Amino acid sequence: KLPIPSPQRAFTLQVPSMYIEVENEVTVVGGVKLSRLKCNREGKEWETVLTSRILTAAGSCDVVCVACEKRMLSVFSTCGRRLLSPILLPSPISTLHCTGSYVMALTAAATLSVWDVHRQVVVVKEESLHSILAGSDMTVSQILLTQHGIPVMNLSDGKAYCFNPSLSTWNLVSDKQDSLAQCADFRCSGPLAIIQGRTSNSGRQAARLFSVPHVVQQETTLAYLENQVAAALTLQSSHEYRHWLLVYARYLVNEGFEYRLREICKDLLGPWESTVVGLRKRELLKELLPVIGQNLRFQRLFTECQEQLDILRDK
Amino acid sequence: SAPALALKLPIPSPQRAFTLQVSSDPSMYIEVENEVTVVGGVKLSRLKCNREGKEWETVLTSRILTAAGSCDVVCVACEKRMLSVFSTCGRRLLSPILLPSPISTLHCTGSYVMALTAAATLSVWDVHRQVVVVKEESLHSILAGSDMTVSQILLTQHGIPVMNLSDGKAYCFNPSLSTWNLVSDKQDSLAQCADFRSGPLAIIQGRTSAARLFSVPHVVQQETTLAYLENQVAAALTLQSSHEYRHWLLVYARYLVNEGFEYRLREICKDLLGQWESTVVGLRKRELLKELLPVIGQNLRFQRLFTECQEQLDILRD
Amino acid sequence: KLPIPSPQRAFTLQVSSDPSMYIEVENEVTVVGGVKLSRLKCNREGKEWETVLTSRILTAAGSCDVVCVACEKRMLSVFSTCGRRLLSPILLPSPISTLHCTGSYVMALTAAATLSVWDVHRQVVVVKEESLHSILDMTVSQILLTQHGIPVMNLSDGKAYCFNPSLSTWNLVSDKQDSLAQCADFRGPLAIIQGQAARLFSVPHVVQQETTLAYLENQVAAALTLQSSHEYRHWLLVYARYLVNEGFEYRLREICKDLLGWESTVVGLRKRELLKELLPVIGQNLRFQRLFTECQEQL
Repeated sequence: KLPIPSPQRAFTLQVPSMYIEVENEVTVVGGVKLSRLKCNREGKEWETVLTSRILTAAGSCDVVCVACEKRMLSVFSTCGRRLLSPILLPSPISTLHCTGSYVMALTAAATLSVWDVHRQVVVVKEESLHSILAGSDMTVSQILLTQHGIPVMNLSDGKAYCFNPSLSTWNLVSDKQDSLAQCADFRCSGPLAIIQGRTSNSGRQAARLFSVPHVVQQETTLAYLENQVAAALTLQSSHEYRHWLLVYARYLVNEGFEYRLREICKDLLGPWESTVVGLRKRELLKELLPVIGQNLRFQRLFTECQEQLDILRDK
Repeated sequence: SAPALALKLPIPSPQRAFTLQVSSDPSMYIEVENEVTVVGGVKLSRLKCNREGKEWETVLTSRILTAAGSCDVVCVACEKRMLSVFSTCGRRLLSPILLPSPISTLHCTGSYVMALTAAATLSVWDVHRQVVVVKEESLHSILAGSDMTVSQILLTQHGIPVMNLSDGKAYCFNPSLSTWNLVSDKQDSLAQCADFRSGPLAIIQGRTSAARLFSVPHVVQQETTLAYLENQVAAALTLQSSHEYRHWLLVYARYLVNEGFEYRLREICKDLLGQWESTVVGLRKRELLKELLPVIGQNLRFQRLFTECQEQLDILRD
Repeated sequence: KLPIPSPQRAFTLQVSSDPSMYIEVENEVTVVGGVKLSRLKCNREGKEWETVLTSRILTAAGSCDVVCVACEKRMLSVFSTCGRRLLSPILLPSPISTLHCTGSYVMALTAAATLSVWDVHRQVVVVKEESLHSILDMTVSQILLTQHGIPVMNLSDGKAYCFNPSLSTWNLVSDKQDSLAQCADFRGPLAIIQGQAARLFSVPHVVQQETTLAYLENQVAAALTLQSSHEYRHWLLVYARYLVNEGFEYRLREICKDLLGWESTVVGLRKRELLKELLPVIGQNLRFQRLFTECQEQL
């Protein structure tokens, strides 16, 4: 189970200062007991009434949402207009979280839902967290909801899983006890930085291992860098994806891994969806080409892309 | 550890024959005769369909338990948890669909087929587009705490299921949000105290056939009126009922203007005059905003906002 | 329920079949930092790539497009044909049992007999965690995986069910014991899954006509369910010729209306190129001259 917020006479909750006040069953109208939802944001205050008691609340710069007694979920605009019909959840609410126009409800049954209330679509449809934690005695130490409506569970053992909605999977994006980052020898703001944590302030070049042949450290470094690219992808973190894609590409250039390099260049050139995490794949290519060019070994690859880019410019 | 007892939806009994009036406007009768012959060891059941004196028929390889039909489709549910869907003139449209549990009831509206199973799951398919609309949603959430019944069941012309419960509550399933949504509630209705100036929502509510409050200050009646009208607008959107959405949005905007709800009507106008869909519920939003600006202009406090909206709108000569 | 592969020190598996594509796994070979590494190696034609993983590989699978591995702690990783990790490791809800890959389609069947299919090229799920308790009381047999990512399960009772991703359903596309094929009288993956009729002495001709109708309509719908495009063309036009020859006018007109115009394509073919191909079979019957005429609508 999960702790269910107990009924109260009234309460206040904070969240860019803005807060929520709730007063339950303050008045009666046509036989219907009313509960009040007040939102104090900057200078302006809005309010509204609901026909059942408010158990918990959450809000963002765009959205206020409220979990009420009869397993009901209501969502209101930045200025207090009801956005959606009340949502019946299959289990009593445990916690609510909002990020932008994304609303996340975690129920007492340990299931997790995420809606995009601006677009009026589900993002994460009732994902059990048993399916993650399994027979292991772990604990979801934290839970974050990104600006894309992507949930991330930081577990007690150092592993972080985030749900990919298009793949409909939980995906490992950090494992502090099996990280390859200290081994990784190659030439902060976003989500991936925050989840992994060692992104506090540590961009130090790593040392060559005295313990293993060079090829082992090369493969550890490859694997680490491809993990970072992949992870920024599943997290849909556009800026982090660009950063790691460029670092990885530089490493491929400097170590001479031609097949992986040509492969990503082909994928970024197309002949296919022209975008990844909302970036133009060919603009990403065009950003990599100078790095490719600084190594004479790839002069033809650099040239091929460049020429195939110019032909693309001439519609 | 299983419950000693768990209610289920009932499964139609095997019958040798039955007929069923499945059509109204184009009146349509369906006849079923089960296990009437054998070919190659395979026992066959017959399905017959009568529409306006024209008659088609076909055979199935298992007993037909129940059936439904519209102007567009006829579908049958059979033992071994199979569902088959046939065109208006009798052609099988899709492979037999394996249901997760035995059928209980079938409904059709246009090309939408809805199956409610013994396990109390609900499915809706658009057989014209051949896409699932509602994927095996448990009815447990809606039924827990009820009196074990559902008074009425609608499948709207956009394939949305609506459950009207005896306690006055109606829940519809929204396919995009993927939620059960409360779109009506006669007991907790704010409608009787709301003071302001054929569709699905109209049917679900008892409303197709207000006083000043003495006990509370005027602001409370305004807030109940606002909550009610927002509920109506949201309910119409959830039902994807376009005429009713436009109607309630227009009443709601008139109210916001009358009582001077500045920030709410600002928000609504910004949304209607725009990552932005030009459409809601199959309507051109800017057209609706144009249908507002009369009402908004009718008030002095919103002169600036009417001017700005007719401005950026008239900038559509470009 | 289903069996889990047991840990090994090393193993090899031929995966693809276009060239000899071999895969070699060496579990926990070296330690970088405190991290034990397992090696993944892939040989295809003359080319060898490799990479490391941080947990032990339990089984592998692959195709001309991808190699994927299932590891301990219920993890699933996917790599390009150059050894590049394509996706973050995927947490399976239950330990793996088997893996299949067809092109860029990856299918996991876990020990809890739940089945999943991902399109790793487009990065979308095809089949999201489908239990086989429902589709299975008989036991299972061969599991196929088509080139559009459709799962197909042949069961021990002769029935095959394939999972349509759009309808999100299990659909019956073959049933040997109840097959209407032996008695039907008319003159890709569906062939593979399924495997002149005498006239019947024991039933009236109308029963064999309806059985033949239902069989052909089943074949059309099964090809359309399997997304097998050439089999759909074939069976549509065999069925259409049965309709023409036997005089079933309303089914025929209906097919023409649909193919005329509304979605403009079917199973990746132009719905009007099909009307073009079956206008002449309509034309060889005098009774349907008007229909062959009424379809002369061009533009």
